[PDB]
Amino acid sequence: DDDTGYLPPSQAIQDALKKLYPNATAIKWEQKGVYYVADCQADGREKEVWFDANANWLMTETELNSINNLPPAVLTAFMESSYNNWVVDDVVILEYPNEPSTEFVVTVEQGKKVDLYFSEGGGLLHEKDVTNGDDTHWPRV
Repeated sequence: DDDTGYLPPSQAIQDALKKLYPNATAIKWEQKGVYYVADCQADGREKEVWFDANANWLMTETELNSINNLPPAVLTAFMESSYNNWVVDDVVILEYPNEPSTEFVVTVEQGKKVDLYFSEGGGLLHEKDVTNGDDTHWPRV
């Protein structure tokens, strides 16, 4: 909005989204720091698609409904983990232009809140405490 001096994205950024995600609909844009973020629906899922000022794609976050939307190796890894008993608060996919190019993030709580980052093959890449402050996901660069 006018209150934060929002400027709409350049046509190049908009075109970059259309190329990456031709099926994207319900597109709304926002500025965050040095990024533009498209909140949209694509391929049946809610997504947030991040671009830099050069109209280069840096990350997509996709909302998943539950652990049952995780691929087999990832669901298995979660259910084998020390956190298998914890309450699940959210499940998302993070995709990036560099490796590891896909992370599945399961947010669990048992007093403390923890984001569990899994590789596609079911390996635990990160356990990040998100009990306080920013529990949101930003690009790597």
